[PDB]
Amino acid sequence: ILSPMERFHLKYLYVTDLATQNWCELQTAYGKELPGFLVPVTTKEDAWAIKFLNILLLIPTLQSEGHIREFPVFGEVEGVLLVGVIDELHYTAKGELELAELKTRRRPMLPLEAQKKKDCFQVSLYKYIFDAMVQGKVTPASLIHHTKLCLEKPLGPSVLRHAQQGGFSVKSLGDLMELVFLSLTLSDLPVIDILKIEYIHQETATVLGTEIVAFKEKEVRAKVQHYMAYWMGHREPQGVDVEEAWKCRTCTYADICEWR
DNA sequence: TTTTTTTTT
Ligand code: SF4
Repeated sequence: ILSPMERFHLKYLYVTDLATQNWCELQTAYGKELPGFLVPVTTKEDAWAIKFLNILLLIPTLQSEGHIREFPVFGEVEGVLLVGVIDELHYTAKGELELAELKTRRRPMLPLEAQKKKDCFQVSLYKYIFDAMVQGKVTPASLIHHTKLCLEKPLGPSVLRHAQQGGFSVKSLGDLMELVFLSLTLSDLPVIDILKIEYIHQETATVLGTEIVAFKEKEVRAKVQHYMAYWMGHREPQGVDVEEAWKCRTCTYADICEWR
């Protein structure tokens, strides 16, 4: 009678949350039900204000220096707000906007095909959200409705300090959101042309493989439509296929999972 | 709710 978002008290979701769902949807569900395993700010209007201030600083950096790291992304995807952080964004020598996702491994082994499908899906989500932000499909009203940010509340001295040191003078969280929308959509920010995953050995720094994700919008949209169907409560969570039963060996919830 | 990172007889 209650959806998983309501039962787990989740106002939105993380990008990796849907990536774990590609690994095993039921394992992601148990991770939210039983969490016992798995700038100074004590409020959510400031925490989102800091995220906005970083966006307003990384947009001009990317458009001049041509290389930024830790770029926040957010947006509503089939009824659920999705939040994430892109690791790297830079312009190639040819002029393409590339997304670099570095994945370090302790053992020099090639990544499993099951691991790469989870990783290919994660960066595709990053592009799915990024393309929507820079094209005007992510509005401040869309953010308020899902996060329940109170714009009437003033931002604390923690943020106004971090803002005046950056040269910008914030008055309200509302004025900050309107500049973020304008800067994202009116600064010639192109779509992401290349999605590149790289697997690196932690010690020897050996390249364990390079993945250039073949992005297909209709395929990506279809999967999150299916994945969000669980979170909104329109279907029951599903475990791994019988072929991937080796995942249940290293799963924390193997001794309570009735799928197994 | 500050997102994610990384798996493994
Ligand atoms: S035991 Fe297997 S099916 Fe059950 S949650 Fe873990 S990985 Fe998924």
